[PDB]
Amino acid sequence: MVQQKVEVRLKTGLQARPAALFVQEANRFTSDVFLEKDGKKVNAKSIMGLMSLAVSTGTEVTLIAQGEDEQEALEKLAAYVQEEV
Amino acid sequence: MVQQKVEVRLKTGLQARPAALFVQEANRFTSDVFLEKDGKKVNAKSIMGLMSLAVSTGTEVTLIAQGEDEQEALEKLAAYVQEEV
Repeated sequence: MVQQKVEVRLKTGLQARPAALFVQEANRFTSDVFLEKDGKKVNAKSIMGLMSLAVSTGTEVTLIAQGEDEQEALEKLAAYVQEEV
Repeated sequence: MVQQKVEVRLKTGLQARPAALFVQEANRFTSDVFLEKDGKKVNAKSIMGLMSLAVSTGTEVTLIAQGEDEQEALEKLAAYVQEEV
């Protein structure tokens, strides 16, 4: 019989489900999505593109949308990425 | 054409793959696994048990193993949960 306390350190990030919705909102777009962070860059709104890299608490991402349908960018992606209540 | 910077806030935690390995290591056990955190408690090493709740950076978990095969608890789970290099 034994018992000792420990700490957590496992990986941390956005599962594969959230990333699926990320593109869904853009699905109603018509411009172009581009996420730039830590000098790194991904194809755009690709699912595997994000799931490939990783982020942390406090981090940030540069969302760029050029066009008219860019609405979903500021409208949805902004409110969504902000988990507004 | 538009373009504005933003910040990340999406959810954060251990995907469903890591949790699958958590039990794998215990699969070679024979005692009992119990994780207690934030007064909360899960069946034990259940996959859906953890995926159900959530954790954060700096957080901790109380791993309890009572028995002889408790080796995997201190041996593997400790080194694993510590992501030792």
